[PDB]
Amino acid sequence: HKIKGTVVLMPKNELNLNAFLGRSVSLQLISATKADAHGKGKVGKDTFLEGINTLGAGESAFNIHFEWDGSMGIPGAFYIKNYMQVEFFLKSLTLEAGTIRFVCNSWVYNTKLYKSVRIFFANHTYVPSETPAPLVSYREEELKSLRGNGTGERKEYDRIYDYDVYNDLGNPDKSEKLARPVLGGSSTFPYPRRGRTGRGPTVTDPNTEKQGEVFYVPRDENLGHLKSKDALEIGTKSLSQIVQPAFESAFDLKSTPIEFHSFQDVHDLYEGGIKLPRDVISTIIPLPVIKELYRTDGQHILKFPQPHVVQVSQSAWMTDEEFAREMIAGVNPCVIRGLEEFPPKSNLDPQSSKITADSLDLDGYTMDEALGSRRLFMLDYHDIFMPYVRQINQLNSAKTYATRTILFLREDGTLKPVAIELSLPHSAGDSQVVLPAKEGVESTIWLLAKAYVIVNDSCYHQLMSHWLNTHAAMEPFVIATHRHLSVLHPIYKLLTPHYRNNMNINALARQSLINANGIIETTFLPSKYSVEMSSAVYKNWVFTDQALPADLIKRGVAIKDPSTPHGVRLLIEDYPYAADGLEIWAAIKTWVQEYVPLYYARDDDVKNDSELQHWWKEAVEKGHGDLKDKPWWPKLQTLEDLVEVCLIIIWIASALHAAVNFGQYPYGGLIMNRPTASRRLLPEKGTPEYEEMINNHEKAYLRTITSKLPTLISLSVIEILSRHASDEVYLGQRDNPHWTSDSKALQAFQKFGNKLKEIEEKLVRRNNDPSLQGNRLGPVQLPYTLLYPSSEEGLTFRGIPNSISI
Ligand SMILES: [Fe+2]
Repeated sequence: HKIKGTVVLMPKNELNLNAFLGRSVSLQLISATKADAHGKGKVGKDTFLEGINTLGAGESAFNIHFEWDGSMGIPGAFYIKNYMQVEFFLKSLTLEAGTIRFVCNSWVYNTKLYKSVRIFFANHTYVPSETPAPLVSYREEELKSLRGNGTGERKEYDRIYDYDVYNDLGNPDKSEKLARPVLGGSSTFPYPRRGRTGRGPTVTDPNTEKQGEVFYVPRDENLGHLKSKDALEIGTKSLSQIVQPAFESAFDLKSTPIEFHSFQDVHDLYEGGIKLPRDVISTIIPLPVIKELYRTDGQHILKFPQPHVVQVSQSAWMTDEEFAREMIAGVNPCVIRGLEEFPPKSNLDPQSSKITADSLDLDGYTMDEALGSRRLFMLDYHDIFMPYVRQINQLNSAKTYATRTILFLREDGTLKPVAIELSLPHSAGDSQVVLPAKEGVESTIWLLAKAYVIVNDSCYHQLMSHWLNTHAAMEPFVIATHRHLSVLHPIYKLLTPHYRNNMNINALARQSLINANGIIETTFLPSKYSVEMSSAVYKNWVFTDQALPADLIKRGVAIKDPSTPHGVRLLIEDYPYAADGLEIWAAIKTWVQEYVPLYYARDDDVKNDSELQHWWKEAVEKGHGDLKDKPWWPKLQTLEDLVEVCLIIIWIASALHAAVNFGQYPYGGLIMNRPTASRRLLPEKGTPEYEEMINNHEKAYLRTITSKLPTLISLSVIEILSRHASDEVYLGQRDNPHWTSDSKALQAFQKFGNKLKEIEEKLVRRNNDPSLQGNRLGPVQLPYTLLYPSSEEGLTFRGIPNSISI
């Protein structure tokens, strides 16, 4: 006669319980088996919360009893109306006697604020052809509400997913100097689309979106947290708007020296800390996320945490071994390419390299031997940076070269830098090779030469490998998924855990990170040209090239070989990011390969899923629309396509992102190791800075790289980005153990979990293998743990999250 239920919810403040009783909250069950005259599932009576059930977290459970006779058949969904003033976070409904589970995880605002009453489905999984008849209209009804109208300013409670270009970064109403090009919607500046906010145009420019205090994301994209400290995405906003101006004020008032004077001054940051004015300390202390980034004395002194790279040797970062090793085991281990001819060539139109083969020490190999056995590699930033060097060098306190670095794979399997080329624009409106050296002024020039390269690499890492390739590239898929795949859909259930916190971090990023005068523009080399440079690189972005084996082959760091376990042979055998990544990759591929056939028996089934098709069509034609005409997009007409798309998406969102994200502070916490900017070119002979370079190599280095003030800001932001929130959900985990009722998916997913821990043991053995020390640890003695699946919270240099979450 009466079905027992239990509602779990969290009050807003966790992210009096009695106030939830009475006629505060009403649920109505919806039948999956018995329909009305129009074929829509029958709806029960308004049923209110009866009492508190006497779990974890800030969660509360409430009892409820539904009238449900045999005429009403089986419940498969429900309506909920919040009559209270304040929104709550709904976790679940559980119906007793099998038991019926509804995983909701959704904010529920006052009923008046919704156009349609909120609906939640049971945890059963269906492709469109398999939805219970009485749930067909409800399902498609919930999708259309999710897509919205494409108009209006989006409000806090809206759950409306739609696309727009990156036209909200510039702030021309404040200043024409803060105008930025629209990125997206043209061939000049192609770019992935982001989540629409509809704030409308600025006064001076109808193409640019006006500023807002809050950058909207659909409501359930903005996760709250039990612990305020875990809202790491918030830290970027407070950094830019509150902390940064406090730092700058500390420098105006002579309270700390404007520049670092020795390397020790930099080591002091994590040691004794830095002395700052009173009001500067009292500013950062109350900030819930920022306060976790430093230690304090209460009144004057702030200290950063000791970066992993310096934890054993404080100077090992300076070695050529470490410089080279970080290209395959560092923060940015995915840019190095095979070089299959000498000298290296450009794809521009003037630009060929001036490095000579004869000048290189290849450990006794000839150049022909090196090329023959594929032992020559390159970090090539020449073509990427040349088109921008003139403009960049026109900025103030910014000077860079377009750099190439030649690498030789030694017999022992380590990388050896053998040349750096530093090029300036050869258009007469205005180009040297540096060889390695251990001693003399030669060694100092080489060291500065290395610094310029890593300035090149830092920018490319932050903006391309990291920002563009993960955050930016992923958002359109998120949007398309909510727009077109029902919460019921198997592929929605597969992919959406890998979108956790993505649109959220990205919105706060557009607001404070990659905006005009934001963190990146005021700390990194290209300044106002930063974001647009990622647009130039997006022109060459290929979705299928993001698949790891494709990536490795494309870069000539691996060849295709069927005889090998993963079907590719590494040309650099102990390439830690690549060797470890292939395990994770393989681990993800098996899971997708097992999950997909559970729901699609043949190619037709993929072709015939109207949701999947509209999804992939919109993701490509709208979401990555500036590239919609490229021939490499998968057609999504077969089983094999579906598997590939899903696998690639899961790869980018979890492992790819983790490998390029969580080494930011561990390697870059020492600014000399990873400078984010260079301020002057090489000193010419007969100049005062030349003598300084002769007489004080440390000062010469510090005067070249990121200034002390922007270092403080840049050190703070990568520290935020490098931390694991205590409520992260890692690869091989789901936030709820009943994410689907399908026992085959559950079991398959559990096998995925087991394989990941097996792999972790394998990586532990790799790190502990003494013969692999050279690449896995190097002179910094820093075990390559960035692709360990598991981690605890904090700055761990390990752990693979499901999604791009920070
Ligand atoms: Fe990130």
